[PDB]
Amino acid sequence: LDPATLAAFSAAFRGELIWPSDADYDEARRIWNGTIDRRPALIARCTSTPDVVAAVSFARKSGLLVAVRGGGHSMAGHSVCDGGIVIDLSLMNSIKVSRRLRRARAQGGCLLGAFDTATQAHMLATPAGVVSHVGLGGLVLGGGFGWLSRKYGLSIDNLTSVEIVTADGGVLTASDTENPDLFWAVRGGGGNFGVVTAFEFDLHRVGPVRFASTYYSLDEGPQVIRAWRDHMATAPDELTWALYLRLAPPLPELPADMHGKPVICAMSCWIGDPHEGERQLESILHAGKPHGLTKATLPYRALQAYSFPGAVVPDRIYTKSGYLNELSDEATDTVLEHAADIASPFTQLELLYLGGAVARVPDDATAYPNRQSPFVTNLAAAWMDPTEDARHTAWAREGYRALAGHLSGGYVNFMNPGEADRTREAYGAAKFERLQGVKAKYDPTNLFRLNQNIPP
Amino acid sequence: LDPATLAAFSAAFRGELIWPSDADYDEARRIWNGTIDRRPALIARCTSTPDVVAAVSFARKSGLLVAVRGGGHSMAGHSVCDGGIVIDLSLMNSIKVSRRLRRARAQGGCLLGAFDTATQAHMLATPAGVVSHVGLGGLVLGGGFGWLSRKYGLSIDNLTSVEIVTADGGVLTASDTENPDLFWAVRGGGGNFGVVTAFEFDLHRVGPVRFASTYYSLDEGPQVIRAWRDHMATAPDELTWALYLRLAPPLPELPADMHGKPVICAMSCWIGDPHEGERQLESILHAGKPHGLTKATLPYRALQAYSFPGAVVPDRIYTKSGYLNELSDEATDTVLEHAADIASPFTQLELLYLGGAVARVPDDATAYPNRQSPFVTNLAAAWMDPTEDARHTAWAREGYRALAGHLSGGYVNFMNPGEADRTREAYGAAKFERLQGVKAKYDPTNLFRLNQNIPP
Ligand SMILES: Cc1cc2nc3c(=O)[nH]c(=O)nc-3n(C[C@H](O)[C@H](O)[C@H](O)COP(=O)(O)OP(=O)(O)OC[C@H]3O[C@@H](n4cnc5c(N)ncnc54)[C@H](O)[C@@H]3O)c2cc1C
Ligand SMILES: Cc1cc2nc3c(=O)[nH]c(=O)nc-3n(C[C@H](O)[C@H](O)[C@H](O)COP(=O)(O)OP(=O)(O)OC[C@H]3O[C@@H](n4cnc5c(N)ncnc54)[C@H](O)[C@@H]3O)c2cc1C
Repeated sequence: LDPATLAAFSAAFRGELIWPSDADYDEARRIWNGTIDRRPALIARCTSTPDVVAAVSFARKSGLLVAVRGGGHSMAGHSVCDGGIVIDLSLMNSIKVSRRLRRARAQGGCLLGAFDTATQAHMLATPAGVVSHVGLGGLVLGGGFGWLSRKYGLSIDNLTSVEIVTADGGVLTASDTENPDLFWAVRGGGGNFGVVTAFEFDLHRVGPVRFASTYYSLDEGPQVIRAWRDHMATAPDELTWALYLRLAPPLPELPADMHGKPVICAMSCWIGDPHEGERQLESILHAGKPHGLTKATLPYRALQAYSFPGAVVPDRIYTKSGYLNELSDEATDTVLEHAADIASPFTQLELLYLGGAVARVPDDATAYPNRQSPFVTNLAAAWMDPTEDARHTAWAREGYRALAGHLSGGYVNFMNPGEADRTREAYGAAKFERLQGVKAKYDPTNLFRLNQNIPP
Repeated sequence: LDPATLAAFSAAFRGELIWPSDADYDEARRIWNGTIDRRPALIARCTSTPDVVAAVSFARKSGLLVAVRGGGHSMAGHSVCDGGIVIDLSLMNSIKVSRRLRRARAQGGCLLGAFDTATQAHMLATPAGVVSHVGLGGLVLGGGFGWLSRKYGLSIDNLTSVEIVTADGGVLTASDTENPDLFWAVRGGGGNFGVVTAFEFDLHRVGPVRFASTYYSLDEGPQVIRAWRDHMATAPDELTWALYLRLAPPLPELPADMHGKPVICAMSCWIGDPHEGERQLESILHAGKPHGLTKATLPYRALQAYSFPGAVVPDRIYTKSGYLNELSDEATDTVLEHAADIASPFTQLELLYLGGAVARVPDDATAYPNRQSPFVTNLAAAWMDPTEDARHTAWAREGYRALAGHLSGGYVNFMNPGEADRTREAYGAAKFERLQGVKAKYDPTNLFRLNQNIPP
């Protein structure tokens, strides 16, 4: 590197630098997808927006390929690079909540659990993903969905402004009143337009949530999935119900004869009055025989921290995903036949139903595509042993292929390292064209290309 | 304020200053105990250790009364002052976790749920309090106990070093090998010796936790509290079992006829294998008839997020607490007599059993007193209506006095605003004297006196 350039970086940088020789280098460069093993030239742990400014500008002048890291959960491995710089936001974790204004201002490196802890100090919340240690940054920039989404929308449907550092080092505010073209693009366009150092969200009062998790035997799979698909077509916004087909975890609530066998783990909640919730959940828990039933009245923060049963983080993952407009009987039989071949205790075949308030937002209103498709299937393979990569990767590949005709589009935040080419078909032609024009305005040199990338 | 010393402050202070004419002043000056209404001259939202140094020194030079604020949970109201400065740490929220080294380094403004989210990304944890939005800062400096304490000790029992800003403006590292007199005092001595900007903890692997919560009618109070007291005297460290006497919350798992009436809310968990946990919890769940039983196998992050049933944060509080070396049958009847007179649905009469690993640490190894007293009673009054302060305060006051023959010592972190006199009783003569000598060395002018104060 150039001494003078690096020294100008060091003169403006207040964060922490991790070099390949430093003690923590090997752990700092690991991301959630362990199949991604890469060695950056430098890890820049920023602690402020001026730190990001200095890091972006240093990267530009130095020609270092830029990775940006929030929570490290990229299913494509985007938050680490070979030979470049990781602009690592993990220390920018602050959240300021106004109870009176039902507002949260959160830094671009927050984990979901930090954000939910801060809003719930005032019994407030806003939609985000279901696993606490996911990063707010990548999740929100891709759109963001979870337990609160049928009632309150995607994360981006509650976003009111961002602070963002663009490729030329400038700092912008983007909102409905200021740079609205950029504000449109960051609501679903990924890290393509710069590093978001602060997000501002509208919040909602969310008291205790009635919640249930239970497991159905695979021989009752047909009636259970068909009951789910039929019920969610007309369900009220307050009800959320998701199916996770997986090997049953060896938990005392489950009969021993089911441990390790494929099952349907059904999780549901009611966002609203808990007594109504209990009535609503009891009315959907008995499409099959509920094994291992857990019912609770939870603070929202505890609902957020619940997923997933077993509380084990896999080392290695591979995902294939898409949306469905309908879940046909043939699609259902295919889901069931492939779930019966799950071989790792960490793998799940996920069936999610969105719709509700997500679908009421006009498709043109944000960069997020596929609001009118209520079904999401995620073949989320996950395992420990690197010698088993091919066996678990094949499971997700063949399940996807056996479903592919029924699938449309794709969530950019469930893309795997090999799906750089699914970008156009994920956004659709109109959105992709609009994204490209924003990119030419704000990142014409494509300095930010470790993402589901939109070339200028 | 002399313009010179202020102008210096701003050249070195990279954080956010809030002044009394600013719109966000009223909200920024509120703390969890809403009975505390104070107007500081300045709120300084620090964002880094250099920010804290600048604020401390500015407050020293300017002669301003110093309040330090982590999570804002001081039951005595210490984290806001009239006419002084608030060194507010809430934006200093970052945590670095090493999975391999089982280490967490957390900034001094962290909330517990942010810390637990970060450690649980790796299936690790270390003891802390039971409500997610409490600050790590004030909790750890007083000792810190919760669900993991019977297995792994107080928070301070897993603390391996701090970075601290002393009253002269200096930055120090204190550990078992570097300034160990200071390290002893900060492990239980509160904010008396300076502002801790980073805490380093040893972590533990904590997988899924079998957990139960249930409610017993006061009709069965005697047999239930006696079973608890007898069982806990010889229980393994892995069992934690606490009683919360309260009005039953209006939740659907409870019969409506019980809503609003005094009950015993018993919460229990097993830190270890969940199949053993299920066997052990069933062994302690039927000393009376359990109502509204919830049993679940939870990730530790969700157990942390669970307390307390109802998910209500009160506006106004008043606490009286102490330790017990024994809970007689007589004491049990008094507790029950006073619990029957609970008025607010947010008040709890808490009966905790510590012991286990907390008691195996030698008394003199930290500044935390009363390790050998296994019982804690906390008369935790909590309510909303500011015209009702006197009736709820009286319940707590009179309940404490009626148990005065059984109660000794006191946790510094449960003291109320009028308990500045309890400090010697709490620490005991010996510990108090040693603390004064560390105080004479490190804060000889008592710049940090908004705490359970140890004069030098
Ligand atoms: C276990 C698990 C559970 C999940 N659950 C859900 C769920 O319930 N709902 C859901 O919608 N998604 C969910 N996701 C997907 C998640 O939205 C994506 O993995 C997302 O990219 C994670 O963001 P991150 O910051 O953790 O990832 P990173 O790998 O840090 O970043 C992801 C991408 O965003 C960019 N980026 C991150 N932060 C910023 C920033 N501040 N500014 C600019 N660019 C940024 C990176 O450069 C990269 O392109 C889950 C993922 C995992 C692994
Ligand atoms: C709802 C609730 C639940 C609780 N549960 C538990 C529990 O399960 N276990 C338990 O042990 N305690 C518990 N507590 C008590 C808690 O430990 C004390 O209230 C503690 O002082 C709170 O710390 P804080 O940073 O949130 O408070 P603050 O009001 O911000 O600070 C309290 C004291 O610590 C000082 N201080 C705070 N941070 C720092 C720092 N970084 N450096 C120096 N001084 C600092 C302040 O000056 C002050 O004297 C609970 C409290 C509440 C209100």
